[PDB]
Formats: sequence, C-alpha cells, structure tokens
Amino acid sequence: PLYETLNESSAVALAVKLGLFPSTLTCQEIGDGNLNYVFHIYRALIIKQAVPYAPLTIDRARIESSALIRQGEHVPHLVPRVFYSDTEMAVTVMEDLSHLKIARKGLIEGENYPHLSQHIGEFLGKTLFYSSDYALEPKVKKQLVKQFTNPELCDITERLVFTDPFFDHDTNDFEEELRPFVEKLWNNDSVKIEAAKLKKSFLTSAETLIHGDLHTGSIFASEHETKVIDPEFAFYGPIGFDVGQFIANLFLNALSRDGADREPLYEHVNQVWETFEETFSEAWQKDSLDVYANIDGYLTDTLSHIFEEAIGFAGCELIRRTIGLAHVADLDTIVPFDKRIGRKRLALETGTAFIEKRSEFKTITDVIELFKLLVK
Amino acid sequence: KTPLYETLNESSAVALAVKLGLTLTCQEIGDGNLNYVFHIYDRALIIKQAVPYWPLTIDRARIESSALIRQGEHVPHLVPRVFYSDTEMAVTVMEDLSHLKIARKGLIEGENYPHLSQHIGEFLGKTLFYSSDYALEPKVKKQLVKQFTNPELCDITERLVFTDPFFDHDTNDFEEELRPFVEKLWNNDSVKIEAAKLKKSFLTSAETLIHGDLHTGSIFASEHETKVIDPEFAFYGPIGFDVGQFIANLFLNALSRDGADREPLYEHVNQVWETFEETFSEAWQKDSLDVYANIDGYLTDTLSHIFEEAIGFAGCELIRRTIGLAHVADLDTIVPFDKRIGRKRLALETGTAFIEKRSEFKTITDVIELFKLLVK
Ligand SMILES: Nc1ncnc2c1ncn2[C@@H]1O[C@H](COP(=O)(O)OP(=O)(O)O)[C@@H](O)[C@H]1O
Ligand SMILES: Nc1ncnc2c1ncn2[C@@H]1O[C@H](COP(=O)(O)OP(=O)(O)O)[C@@H](O)[C@H]1O
Ligand SMILES: [Ho]
Ligand SMILES: [Ho]
Ligand SMILES: [Ho]
Ligand SMILES: [Ho]
Repeated sequence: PLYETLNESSAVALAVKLGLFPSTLTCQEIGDGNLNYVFHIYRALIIKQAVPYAPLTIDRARIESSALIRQGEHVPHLVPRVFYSDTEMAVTVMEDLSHLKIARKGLIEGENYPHLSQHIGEFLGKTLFYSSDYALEPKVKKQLVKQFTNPELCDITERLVFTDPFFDHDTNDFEEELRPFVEKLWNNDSVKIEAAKLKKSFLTSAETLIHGDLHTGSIFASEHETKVIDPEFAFYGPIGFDVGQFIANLFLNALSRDGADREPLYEHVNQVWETFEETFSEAWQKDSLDVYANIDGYLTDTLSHIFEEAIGFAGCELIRRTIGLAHVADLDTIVPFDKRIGRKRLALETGTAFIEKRSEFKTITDVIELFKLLVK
Repeated sequence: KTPLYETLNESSAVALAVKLGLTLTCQEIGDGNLNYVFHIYDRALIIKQAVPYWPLTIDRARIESSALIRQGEHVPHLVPRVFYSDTEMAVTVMEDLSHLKIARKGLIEGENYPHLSQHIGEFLGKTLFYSSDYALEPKVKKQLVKQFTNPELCDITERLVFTDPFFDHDTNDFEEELRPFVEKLWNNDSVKIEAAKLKKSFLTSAETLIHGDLHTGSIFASEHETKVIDPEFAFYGPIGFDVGQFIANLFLNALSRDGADREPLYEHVNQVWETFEETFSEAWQKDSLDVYANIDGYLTDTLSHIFEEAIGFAGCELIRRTIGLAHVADLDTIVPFDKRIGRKRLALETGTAFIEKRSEFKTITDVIELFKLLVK
C-alpha cells in the first residue's frame, strides 16, 4: 500500500526528491486541524498531507489539489500555486503563505483588510462562473461533476449546516442560556421547511464547482493580498453557497464587534456582493457558450436566483456556527458571558430572518439594513 | 484482451438465447436504426442490442439495462423483466410484450386505454421517489448519479427539447405555413428566458433517476396492462421532467382528435397527475429518510415545485414535437393539410402558455381548462 504518513524528515526528503530544493532545510509541522498535517519547509514550501485517523477518507487530498489547480486557472493571484500533487500519498505541495494571516484571526484582532471583499468577490465570480454550464460544454461539465463528487465532505455539510442545528440533535453545542431561543427555532415549522429546501438545493443543484467551506478561517489576508485555501469540501453544488457562507462569516465578525467598529464589515458584505455580481456578469458577457445568454433579462433573473439562495445559505451558516458542533472564534470569544449570549441570540434571529425573508430582499443593501435593525 | 463487441444477427441472437439456457424462430423487429430488437419464439424472448453505426456510443445499453432493473425493483408489473444483460455486447435480454400495442399507435387508432394514467401515475410516483435523496442515503444516491451520468443522450434532449425549437436552428423541421407563428416564438424574449431556466434545471437538478424520454411511443398498452420501455435517456435529472413529457404527449393526442373524442385524454391528464401525487405522497410518508419529511407543508411545497416544472417541461415538449427535428405521428398524420397546420399552431400556442404561466396554475384542472379554451 503506497500511502505512508509523513514526518518532518520525510517531508524534507520528498521536497528534495521533487527538485524543489538543492538541498540545508528546516521543517516544522504547523497544521491546526486533526485530519491533515501541514509541513513548512524553509525560499520556502508547504506540504499538506491528509491523515486517515488510524474518520475521513484521504481522497479529499485529490479533490483539494484538483480544486486548487482549477481555481488557479482563472484566479492564480488569489490561490496558492501548486507545485506537485499525489493522490496515493494524499499530498499537495504548494506555495508558502506564512507572510499572511488567516482572515478570521486578523479580523478579531481588529484588522480591516480594505481589499478583502474586492478580492473575494473576484474569486467568487470567476471560480463560480468558469466551472458552470454557462462556461463549459455540457459533456465536459458532466465529467467534472463525476471527478469532484465528494460524498463524505458533503455529508458533513448536509448534517452540520442544513440539518442538526434545526432539531434537538446530539452534535449541537450551545449554552443553556440560549435554550429558550434555540427551542423557538426548533418549533418554527415555516423556517424549517425553508431550511429543508435550501438543503435540497445543496443535495441536488450541480451548478458549478464550489469551494464548499469558504469562511474567514479558510482565507489568508494582509493589507494588500488575499488567498483562498483548503478547498477540501469542493464539489458541484449551488452557485449561491460559497457567496452565502462568506457573507455570513462577515456578519459573524460584525456581531463580535461594537458600534462603529462594525462598519468595515458591513462595507465588506456590500462590496463582495457588488464585486461578485460585476465579475460574474463580465465573465457571462465575454465567455458564455449559451445561446440564451444575451436575451435581455436572463442574466438579471439568474443573478436574482443566486442572490436569494446566497441569503438563505448565509442564514443557515449564521445559525449553524452559533449552536451547532462547529463554532466560530468571533462569537465564542466575546466577553462578558452575558454579552456573548446576547450576540449569539442575535446570530440566531438574523439567520432565521435571512432564511425566511431571502426572496423579499431586492439588493444587498436591504440585507445589510435589515441586519443592522435587528442587531441595534 | 481483444474488443468483445460484435453486431448480432437472427442466428447469433438465437445462439445467445440458448447459451443463456432460456426449435426457435427469430425476426428483427426494431423501428429505429440505433438498436436491433430480436424477437425469439418457441414462450418468447426479446434481445435488444445497441448499434454503433446521430452517432451514439453503445454505452446507452448499460444505462438502459440498469435503468430497467432499477425500475423493476419498485414497479416490476410496469416494466419488462430483464433476464440477462451485458455491457460489452451492449445487449439486454428481456420479457416479450408483443401481445401489447405501443400506446401512441393505439391512441391514434382510437383506443382509450382506461387504466393508462392510473398505471403511468404509479410508475412516475414510485420510480421518481425511490431514487431521490428523499428515499436514499445521500452517499448512495451520489454514486447512482455517477453510474447514470448520460452525456450523449442528455445532449440530444438539451438540444432538441430545450434549445433548437426556440431559435432558427438547422435541426428544426416545420411547414412554411407555420413560419409566422414560429417566428413569433423566436421573437418572444420572456418565454425564451423561461425555456432557458427550464433547461438550466435539466442541466443541473440531479433530484432523481428519471426515464428521460417517457412519451406514448415509449409505452406498451392494452385494455388491462401498461409497460414502460426504452429508458435509454435515463440519468439523474428533475423530478417533473418525466411527468411533463408524458402529459404533453397526452395533450398532443388530444390535439389530433376532435370534439368529444378528446375527453378520455383530458381525463388521462387529470388522473396521471392525481395518481402521481397520491403515489409520491404515500411513498414520502412511508419511506422518507429525511428528518424534515413530516413537517406540515413541506410535502405540499415540494409537490408544488414538481407541478410547476412538469407544466413547463410539458410546454417545451408540445413545442419541440411540433417544429423540431423529432415529430409525433399524432400531429403529422392529421388530415387535411390545413387542419394539420391549425392544430400545429395550437400545439405551439398551448406549449408557450404552459411555459409562461406554469407557476400560476394551482391544480391540474387549471391546466386542462386553459388548454381546452385555447384549442376551442
Ligand atoms: N500554504 C500555506 N502557507 C502557510 N501556512 C499554511 C498554508 N496552508 C496551510 N497553512 C497553515 O496550516 C493551517 C491549517 O491549514 P488547512 O489547509 O486549513 O488544514 P486543515 O484542512 O486541516 O484545516 C492554516 O491555518 C495555516 O496556518
Ligand atoms: N420487450 C419487448 N417486447 C415486444 N416488443 C418489443 C419489446 N421491446 C421493443 N419492442 C419492439 O421494438 C420496437 C423498438 O423498441 P425500442 O426499445 O423502442 O428501441 P429503439 O430504442 O430503437 O426505439 C418497439 O416499438 C416495439 O415494437
Ligand atoms: Ho482549515
Ligand atoms: Ho480542511
Ligand atoms: Ho423507442
Ligand atoms: Ho431508444
């Protein structure tokens, strides 16, 4: 069996064997998860390897490499370069981005990252367009669907984002002071029917190759640079999903802040939708293969559908990150405790509003303005 | 080793039937040029084989065999039994149904087939449910999507049903007397935008394993029996598609008839929707895996979505069959010529109305009553 877990030594040996170094090197394992090692080798390099836990298939490393390379074809400046990949060893050798900070960390420290939304909006519009039926011959697209089928990672999302938070399930994790509001959600038939439909779309709508986990902890940032990483959840899913999960995580950071310190984030939500729409639209007009593409009003109705699902998926992400298994540092580190519970209540209520009202919003401004009203 | 595909003849077809262990006479009775259908007698047997030669791979035989077997697990009384299949030779050995008549032929001859809609409604509700995410564990369903990926047959449909009739494309085929009305369709931006969305759903909504070409020429019928055949177009697609294609073909036959003779067809349109809804609903109650399934109103909204798409897909089928490459004998055999033109103009008009107004109908009766008024 060809798979063997690497260490700092064999990681160095792999790097030299690839001719990526002469080589005089030091290696430190710097990963923060329990299912991947990330080896930093210092010119520098990163080698990421999936571990079986021996649980989750090491096949996600094939998806991740393939996803990163595909993203690199259209937005090379917004993803790490890949130098080597191997499915059997479950390895991706890629560009070192140690000079950057994970965006969630920076944002909690109070960095504002002026270009974050412009860069992520571009990432969203080009990646989501160029792997769609709008951009690709349909027989080609259908092969990519097979190639990026991701049953085990999709299973995590289907459960965590779309199901468990809405019921009294074992995976949930919330303070007992939130229970009155949590049980309010559980008893809300109409929001749950809506969460069901959004889930159905997640299950069935193979529109493009999505990132599948595009939150602020999956992005590197500094003043001038942005890089998206860790596309292990990539599969063919709804266009609105990456847009919505990103947006929710900007709202999650706003909720961790107070007063006028929230404005940079509200500005990020506006600018990211704006940039997504502009970017998707330029691509659509330049590169669409569809005979229907140029019919007046078709791009518009298409964007309206993506906008609506995006808001619904943001609602689920807001709710999921508050009371489910996998939380965010933005909410969990708010102090004092009573203030934390207050803001977590607001994440629940705004997420609910987003799900229920998603088709009523006409612009991103309506979304921002409604959120601001609720969180006053 | 070597390539194993070889075209069968009447002799080698008999030799295979005996080698399988299943004094004989053989006649090839196929009506297309892409398949041979060998009838073997004395008890009887059918052997279908794909021909390589619209050039089309023999891979469709693999789809068809596996689609037939899957349909048979839930509705064995509504599909021919499969005794043997082989992907390399591209053969399906199946139950003889020569005591039955192709439904389109029988309907044009004036057969009414009292149970046709009862039987097709059940086929529709059970096949479409039990292969969906509602019925299957999502990891299981996702592998069935790979297995029934059908790029070439889908390409036919995406072109013929959803694209070509709506523009001045070379595949179209209509009398020059229809041109004023045909060009009216081509210039209709708002209906084309809706055809585009219906297509997008065909391209992207992997909800269930559908038959993909369920018209009246794909069904065997007698007074007491119904059998669905030729699921070569099978893939993971929108639930409403089979429902809508079938419905459109009942309306196509109605248009070929006059006056009081149309009523058994209108009753079939009503009964097939009713029975589909009943059958799908019973299945939903008894066999859903979804925690969301029994939330009051969710089955209802789900059926409303299927109903809407089904009417829009019916619109496309009505138009497609009238002016596209592949016509229907119901319309093309209408006499005299001017009557044929009149009825073909109405198929275009009702199809357009179906596409445009699909979300405004509340019941199947609404659909039947609008059709009746348009074809007075
Ligand atoms: N290309 C890289 N350059 C520098 N550090 C990286 C790089 N990729 C990952 N890391 C570090 O390792 C951590 C975990 O990486 P990630 O790809 O998210 O692994 P996991 O999928 O296990 O979460 C990141 O937060 C980051 O600090
Ligand atoms: N199981 C069967 N029993 C009896 N006749 C059959 C059977 N299957 C097909 N046929 C006959 O052969 C014709 C062609 O079958 P079909 O499966 O529709 O092939 P094609 O894909 O080439 O149209 C049918 O219209 C029918 O007359
Ligand atoms: Ho990560
Ligand atoms: Ho990851
Ligand atoms: Ho056929
Ligand atoms: Ho066929």
